[PDB]
Amino acid sequence: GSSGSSGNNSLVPKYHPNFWMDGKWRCCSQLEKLATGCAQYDPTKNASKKPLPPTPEDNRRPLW
Ligand SMILES: [Zn+2]
Repeated sequence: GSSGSSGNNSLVPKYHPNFWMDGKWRCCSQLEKLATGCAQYDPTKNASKKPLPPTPEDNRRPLW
């Protein structure tokens, strides 16, 4: 028994820095009910840091 999984993203993780009114957003003013964030995330503006990515492996190989 357990729980906790992660998926993959397609487009930069945006957000709505404004509210939605008048059948349309205020920050982006989109025309979709599930309109995805418009403002792109912020690399600097944050309270966390991540190290550099690891290195890949060599040519494929069987599992025997
Ligand atoms: Zn927006």
